[PDB]
Amino acid sequence: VTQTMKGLDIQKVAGTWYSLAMAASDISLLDAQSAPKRVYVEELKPTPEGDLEILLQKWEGECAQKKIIAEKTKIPAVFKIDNKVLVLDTDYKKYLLFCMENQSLACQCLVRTPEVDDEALEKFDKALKALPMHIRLSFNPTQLEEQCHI
Amino acid sequence: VTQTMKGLDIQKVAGTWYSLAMAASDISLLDAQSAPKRVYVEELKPTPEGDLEILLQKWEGECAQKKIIAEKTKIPAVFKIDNKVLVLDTDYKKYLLFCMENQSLACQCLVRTPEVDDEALEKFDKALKALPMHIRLSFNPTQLEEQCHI
Ligand SMILES: CCCCCCCCCC(=O)O
Ligand SMILES: CCCCCCCCCC(=O)O
Repeated sequence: VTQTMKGLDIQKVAGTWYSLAMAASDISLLDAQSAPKRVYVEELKPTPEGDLEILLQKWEGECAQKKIIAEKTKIPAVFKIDNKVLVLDTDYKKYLLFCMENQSLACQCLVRTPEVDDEALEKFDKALKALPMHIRLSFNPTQLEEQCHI
Repeated sequence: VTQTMKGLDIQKVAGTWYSLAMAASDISLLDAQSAPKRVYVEELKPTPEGDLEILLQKWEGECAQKKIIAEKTKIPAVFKIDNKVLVLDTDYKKYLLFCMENQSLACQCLVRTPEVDDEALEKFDKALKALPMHIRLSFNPTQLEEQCHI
């Protein structure tokens, strides 16, 4: 994965996000509701010290609320977990594209509102032309308003 | 779905095909190995009377061989089953794009050889820009040579 947000302002990505689309390099990373990289983002909480708290949801027969922290690195756009989180692109107000790397790649197109942003899905597809994705999912506005996008 | 192969020669699509990519309007149509529209095409056998026998595989804990017939209609590119099969495009020698319609849409990019044809995946993505797909899958060359793409 050869794409990062130059000049990322991590502060400016705080608050509410929607997992509108997901892609991964193996079907099994996303295929089931229980699939390991099937995580829904609720909110991004950047610490004062420039780390990133992630509020998400994960189905494990329960939609479970889950709080994790991604530690800063020397590169503004890359963070470590427990496995790396890369930020590709964000306009801060509407969309944010990110990938998680073990290679067992998974990327999402986050958006601010429970709507289908065709502009943001274009960029996300463009950012994935380069990657070896074998499963892509997207969620309708109804499903975006529910726990675990049921 | 507003795209059909004008001037389809059904005879010329006979024989060996690979289900390289799949897309559907709901995740549940493709998400599991047991998902209803998760069918792998083996061979296409057009009858003398212009019908289409489909040899496929479907996982139901067994990869099961399955023989079905799609009856001709007034339109060369549309066939009925038991639910319609539409043929979008084929160059006969390398690729064939088709959709199945109940609307619960599912489409595949079939290819002749167990290889990743980037040209055919482009056309297939172009034919799906128009459709309300929420799950896309693709299979590597190894998986194409196995029962049920395991
Ligand atoms: C910059 C936004 C990153 C979103 C982070 C999602 C990471 C989930 C990790 C996990 O699978 O437990
Ligand atoms: C023209 C090629 C069409 C392929 C047909 C695949 C239909 C499978 C129907 C079913 O789900 O049982």
